[PDB]
Amino acid sequence: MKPEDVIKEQCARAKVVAELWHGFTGGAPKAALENLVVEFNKAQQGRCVRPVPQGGYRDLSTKIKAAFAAGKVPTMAQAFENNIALYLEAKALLPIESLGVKLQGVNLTFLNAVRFGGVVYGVPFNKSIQVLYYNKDLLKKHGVPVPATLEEFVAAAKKLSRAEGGPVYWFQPDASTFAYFFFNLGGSYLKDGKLVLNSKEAVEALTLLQNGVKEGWAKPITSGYINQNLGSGPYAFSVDTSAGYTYYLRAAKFDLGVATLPGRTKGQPGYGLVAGTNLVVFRQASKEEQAVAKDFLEFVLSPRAQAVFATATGYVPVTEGALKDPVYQAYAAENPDYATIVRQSRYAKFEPALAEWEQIRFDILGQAIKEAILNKADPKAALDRAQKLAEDLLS
Ligand SMILES: Nc1nc2c(ncn2[C@@H]2O[C@H](COP(=O)(O)O[C@H]3[C@@H](O)[C@H](n4ccc(=O)[nH]c4=O)O[C@@H]3CO)[C@H]3CC(O)(O)C[C@H]32)c(=O)[nH]1
Ligand SMILES: [Cl-]
Ligand SMILES: [Cl-]
Repeated sequence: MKPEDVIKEQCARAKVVAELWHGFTGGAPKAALENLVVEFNKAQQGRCVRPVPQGGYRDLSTKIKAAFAAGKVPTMAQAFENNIALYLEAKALLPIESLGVKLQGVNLTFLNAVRFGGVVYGVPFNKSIQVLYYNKDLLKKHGVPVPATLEEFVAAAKKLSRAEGGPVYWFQPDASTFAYFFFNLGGSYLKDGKLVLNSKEAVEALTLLQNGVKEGWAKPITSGYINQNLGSGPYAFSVDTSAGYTYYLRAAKFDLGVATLPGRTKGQPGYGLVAGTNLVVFRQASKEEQAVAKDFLEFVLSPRAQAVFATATGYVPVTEGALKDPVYQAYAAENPDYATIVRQSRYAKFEPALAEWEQIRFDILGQAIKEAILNKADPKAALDRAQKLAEDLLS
């Protein structure tokens, strides 16, 4: 009996069902969301949440776009910050605090990210940070310390690739990976409020990756997630979402390590890109459905719900009181990786929250990165094309 089976039956019996549209395709994130829901549904006399898998996150936002066209939104959905911006154009979203959800104790950063014109429109739910995954066996074999600096990391990847006869730094030629290099080379996406894709730090970041491929230390991963490609060739390092944790753990036929990101200097870890999603509540929802969402959101922000969800997945607990929860404490005591994810979460950058940012990051920025990495397009020429297509789109 799967938790989605148990939820179907809970909702079948319920007098009020609040649909939650999500983009977990499976693994620990889908399971942890459904187990959270099963528990919530059991505490409710005939009031239920129905999680509805919509595919991945981009399938989800396309489904929500169609639901606006059709004029039938769910009660709740996962949303990135740029998706929340796009939804506020449609005036589609309920202010969270007006629902009566108490947000004191939520990570102020995570709260900053969902705050539009001073009003909170989302609940931070499954917020991830990039971390450095590494092959502890391979570093130990060659006496290679975990790199604390970008310079050390490049050196370590060169040294290991030469030793193992293959590129040991594995990356997705995508916007998320580029963000790690761009941010830690001093890059910023907004220059006096203008979106800039082709800044000298963007060229530098894309040039570092393209050179890492040419020099034999970086391996572009073009089919599946990094964690789906493990076992094919020597692997030392990736920079990847904390949500990948359980997937790396299950796949890896080596002792997986997690470290904070290499930074400019030893004074501080690199910044990681914040990913994952916020829950939003749609205005179109009935008052009955809204009240279910209010109680579901208070439940999701409870220390225990956060502790269980975060330790199950490798998401970052969004509340102060989650770290004070004994279930969290007992996992952290046994597994140094949860502290390592939380500590990395102090060094956290966000992509722009422009309504068009989802199209830009995949169709424009993502494509330029692929052109440079996969087709050896000149990094500046690739990014200057991206900057023009973005400017066109935003005009
Ligand atoms: N649609 C849309 N997507 C966006 C936006 N900004 C960022 N992203 C995507 O957020 C994913 C990160 O969110 P996160 O919750 O940290 O991690 C995901 C999965 O990535 C990760 N995962 C899943 C399966 C697996 O085998 N391995 C694994 O690591 O687990 C989670 C749940 O599926 C990136 C990944 C991307 O999908 O390639 C593009 C990025 C946006 O604005 N819109
Ligand atoms: Cl699965
Ligand atoms: Cl992608």
